[PDB]
Amino acid sequence: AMIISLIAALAADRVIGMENAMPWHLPADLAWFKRNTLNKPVIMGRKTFESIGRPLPGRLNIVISSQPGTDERVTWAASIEEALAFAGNAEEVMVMGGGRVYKQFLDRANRMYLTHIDAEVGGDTHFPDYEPDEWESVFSEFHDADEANSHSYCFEILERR
Repeated sequence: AMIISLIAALAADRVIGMENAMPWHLPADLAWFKRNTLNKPVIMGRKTFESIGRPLPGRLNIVISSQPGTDERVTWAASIEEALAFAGNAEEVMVMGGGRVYKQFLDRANRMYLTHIDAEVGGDTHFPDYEPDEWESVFSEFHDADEANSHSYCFEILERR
């Protein structure tokens, strides 16, 4: 039963365009989990792939697009169903935007990694509405702005309940 994880950085409910390929700010006490994520396929929309400018190394990159693929290094899919099929028997898949992609995956998703960075400027897309009764905040950690953290943020893991 595949873990299907939405990963997004948010300013209120607006999706933030992150410089890092993976849109999270991971707390120090979860840094270990980063090692676990390295082999997990990533699924993203065409514009998100364009913004990164190359594949995330060492893992399957799946890009959803209605247009012909422009990079042999990644796998091109025309729908979220095809994208999941390409993920095969991966234990977990990371879905990383944009807004439309999150909305389309929401029903099938069963985990979210949300980085709430309120002081930043969100982009022109909103993260989809989700039902609070369906989702449990299982882990939440706030860090204040300081000399090593330019923005205060809260990293949250939600799982379906």
